Amino acid sequence: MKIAIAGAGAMGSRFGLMLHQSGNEVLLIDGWAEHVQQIKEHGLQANFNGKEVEAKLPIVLQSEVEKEDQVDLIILFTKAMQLEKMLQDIQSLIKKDTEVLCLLNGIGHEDIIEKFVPMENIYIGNTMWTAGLEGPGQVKLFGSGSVELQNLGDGKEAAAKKLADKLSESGLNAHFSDNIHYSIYRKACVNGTMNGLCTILDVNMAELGKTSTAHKMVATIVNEFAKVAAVEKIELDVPEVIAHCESCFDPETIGLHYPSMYQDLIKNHRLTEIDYINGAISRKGKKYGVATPYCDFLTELVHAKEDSLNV
Amino acid sequence: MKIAIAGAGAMGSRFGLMLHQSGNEVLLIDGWAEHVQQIKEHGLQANFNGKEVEAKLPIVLQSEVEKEDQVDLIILFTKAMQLEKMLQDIQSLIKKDTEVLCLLNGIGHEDIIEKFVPMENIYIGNTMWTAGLEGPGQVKLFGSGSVELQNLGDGKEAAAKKLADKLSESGLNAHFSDNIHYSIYRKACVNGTMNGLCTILDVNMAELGKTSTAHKMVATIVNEFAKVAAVEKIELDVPEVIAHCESCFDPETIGLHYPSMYQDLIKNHRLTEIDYINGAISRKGKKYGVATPYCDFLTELVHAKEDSLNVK
Repeated sequence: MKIAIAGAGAMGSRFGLMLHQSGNEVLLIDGWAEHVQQIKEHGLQANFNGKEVEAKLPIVLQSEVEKEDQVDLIILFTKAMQLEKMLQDIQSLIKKDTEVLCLLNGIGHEDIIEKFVPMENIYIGNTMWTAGLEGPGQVKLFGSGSVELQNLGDGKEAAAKKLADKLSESGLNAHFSDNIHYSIYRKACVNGTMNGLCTILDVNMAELGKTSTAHKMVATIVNEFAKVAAVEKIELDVPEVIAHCESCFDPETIGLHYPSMYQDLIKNHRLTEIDYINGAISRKGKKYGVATPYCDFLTELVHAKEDSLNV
Repeated sequence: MKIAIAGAGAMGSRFGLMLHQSGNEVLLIDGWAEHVQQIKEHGLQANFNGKEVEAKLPIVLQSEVEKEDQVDLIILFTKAMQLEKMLQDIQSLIKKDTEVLCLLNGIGHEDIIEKFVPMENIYIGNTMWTAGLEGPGQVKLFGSGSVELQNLGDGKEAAAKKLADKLSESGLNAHFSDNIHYSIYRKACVNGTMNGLCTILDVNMAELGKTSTAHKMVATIVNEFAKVAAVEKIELDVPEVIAHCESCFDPETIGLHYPSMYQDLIKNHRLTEIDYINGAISRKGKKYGVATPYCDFLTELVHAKEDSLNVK
């Protein structure tokens, strides 16, 4: 395969390195100029379990994707809010049969991706590998992991299984799963409850859990996610998903943490990903005729809070 | 009339005194023990206009009404959060034909009151009188004022007009108005938007108005109020009511002010009246089969914020 790695951070660098080592033709694409320049001049340097390895991986600044060959596969490691811009910047690499594998754990990315490749050529996945970015052009590659992925498109299960096999040839331990839609929805329920509620109430997850109405608010939101998912033939186990959301309240695990959205807005004074979480459910709700008032309101509140902080 | 004044604070004391002077039989009911005892021993003392007057008004602690005669009329001067308890405590004074006049400026009180008297006997009003409570059993009463009131039960306009006449005989300058119920809903829309949103977002009203979504949030909430009001035969002009809510955003007038709910919770670390504003709309919504998710959620959020501040 000719593969483009759209987002050459720690995980993209792992995938790019592993795929390159097995004889694939890889292009790294990244927005961090010092990262790009270091890798151009000296290759990607990695501590791999833990041997010092180098690889001269092709790399381009995402804004300078002019002359490169078109690719068979794009693997996406770009945050939701940067995804459409990345795709716009790299669209010259897309040929008719180019497949896209998303490893972004979020809902509705397909709708952006669909503008650039047909649904039949889009695959969604989760990665359980770890990776660390030590400095520009410098990665440390931890230990063990796996990839699970699924076709979007209808009738593309066989194609998804070949894609998995191909990634597995590079040691990525990839597998087909028909459970990826489900797991993305389940994770989004956590992201659609803890993030917005903590951000608006100014509490960590444990303190949210100590409130008298947290269970009601979480349950109501999860039911909205589930109504929308049911339209897409995904039947969430609502009680389990609610319990999974509420497991974040445990101060012994992650409860004392303030969630990523709180870090973005309250700490970093940056715009939140709310439109890609509760907003995505609101958008589907409008399309499907499904009421999502808590997702609507929470989204509206978080935007108001952003505005109030001049973010 | 035999009249009970349920809440003998400054305004209740004015009404009680004025009603007494004109030959009505009045019973004051209050929860402030020192207030009750002072009036028992020395009567109610008032600086009227501005003569030092007194009246040996019957008065009972609210939990101690079992010796008293049943009454023809109860006039309520009790805050929302104390209303159901007051009614529970005084319910032995209620006979079949007892009328209740609420001078609490809020929405949904009728649903609490309805547990004790039928809707046909409930009246709602506003008072524009002033009154000051100087100390236990001591009031100062100055200047002029008026009362406007309305029947809640169908076909009770004539009864409301007589009630107004009766209060006017005691100098209270009372009048029937058919616009009280509407104006109470319109005011509650303001109280159901500015209060909760400012409290949760930590903003004054002007800062709320500067946000991109304030209009949507206000509009959605007002529509919930209006859907519930329509079931009760009150047809709000939604665009006007929305504009009225949004007039609070003006920094040149009231915008720089933090609303009362924000003062209660964020400043005074006290429980809010949220259950008697958005909560009242949520309760009616459940009863009427009308979805009120923003009122539900805002109520839930304000309670969570109370809890997070250890206000419980």
